[PDB]
Amino acid sequence: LNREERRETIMQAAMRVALDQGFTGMTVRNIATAAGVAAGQVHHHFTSSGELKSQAFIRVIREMMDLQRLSRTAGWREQLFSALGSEDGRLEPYIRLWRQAQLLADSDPEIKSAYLLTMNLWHDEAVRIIRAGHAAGEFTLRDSAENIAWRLISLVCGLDGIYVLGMPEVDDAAFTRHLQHVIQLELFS
Amino acid sequence: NREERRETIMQAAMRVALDQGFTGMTVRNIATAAGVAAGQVHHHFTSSGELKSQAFIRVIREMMDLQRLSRTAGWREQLFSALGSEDGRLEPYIRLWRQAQLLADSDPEIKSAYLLTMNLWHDEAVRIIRAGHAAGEFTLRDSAENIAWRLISLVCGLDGIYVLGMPEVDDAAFTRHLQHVIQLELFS
Ligand SMILES: CN(C)c1ccc(C(=C2C=CC(=[N+](C)C)C=C2)c2ccccc2)cc1
Ligand SMILES: CN(C)c1ccc(C(=C2C=CC(=[N+](C)C)C=C2)c2ccccc2)cc1
Repeated sequence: LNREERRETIMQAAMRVALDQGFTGMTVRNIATAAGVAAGQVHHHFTSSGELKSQAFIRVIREMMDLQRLSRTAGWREQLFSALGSEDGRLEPYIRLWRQAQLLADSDPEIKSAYLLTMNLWHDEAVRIIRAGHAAGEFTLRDSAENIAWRLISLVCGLDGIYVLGMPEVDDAAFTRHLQHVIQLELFS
Repeated sequence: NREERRETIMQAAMRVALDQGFTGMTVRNIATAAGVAAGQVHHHFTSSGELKSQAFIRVIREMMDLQRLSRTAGWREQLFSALGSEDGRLEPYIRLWRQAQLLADSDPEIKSAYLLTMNLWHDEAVRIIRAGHAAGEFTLRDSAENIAWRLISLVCGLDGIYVLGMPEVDDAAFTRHLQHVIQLELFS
């Protein structure tokens, strides 16, 4: 195992620890355990535990973007709705982490940078889908795919920030309804 | 006396909230900003958290009172002003509100208050939407409540991205997006 592959195995272990315990639980001891190596090796391959935490978080969100993706043959409406509000049960720990990364972004510079980067990734996926569906003729763009993507992502972020508070008139069903509706308005004139 | 000193103490809490945020809302500083002894605030407010939360609610209520327009301007302008004004003087209010949304994750009292301010915001948006629909200016393809939730959600999200320093999401871009979604929601 060359150095890149040790760095990599440790990174993946850190991804599991992130999805199982969150940011608080990503101690070098738990990461070293999950990777099956001695802590000293984790310190030798990742000199900043903070940097390791952030990069692992980024990789987790990337994996979330790959897990939510549908087959190319699927309708473009369905694809976009998956990339924004997928109800797939496998995504729970990822979302739970992303949410956390938001909060800790207020008090941790590195986590804030990583969170911004993940927002850019989310946007990239949404734009990709909007462009493909536009070229296919299913979506109707009266604005650029970038702006539309930022507005949809904003809708999801706000509706989630309200969903977590426990308001009854905004529940899972309401969430999906709203997201589908804004998609209809933005791309099906 | 009874409610007037309570009101002066509340005004103190509000000023300290707009000036420093929740962290600086200590009874020792609030009492000084009110010109009273530190114990009287304990006479008037059982829990310090109760004071922080109630004063926050009052701050947001005042924000909404400042953002309400002359009732004769176009309904679109009233709604927008109720949603997304770019006035710098509001940033101390906005700041506080942001702070609240964060502390709601770790403080049930501030959580209750924050929920309450969100419902107030909602009630205002619904008011303007219904009034504009009656006036024939707004065209509703959905209930004013759902439209309100989607618009407020747009504002909250775009704010969350705006605070990160995203260059493509700045003041101007924010305005553009909000205007656009209003156009889609009420002018089909
Ligand atoms: C960090 N951040 C602001 C957020 C991050 C993610 C989410 C998500 C989500 C979508 C619908 C939900 N529903 C159905 C309640 C719950 C979460 C989500 C976003 C994209 C793809 C799949 C799920 C929301 C907010
Ligand atoms: C805590 N929370 C979810 C939020 C609290 C306040 C805001 C606001 C706002 C609107 C536009 C902005 N721009 C132009 C950057 C900045 C703040 C805002 C809300 C209502 C009236 C005026 C401004 C947004 C989110």
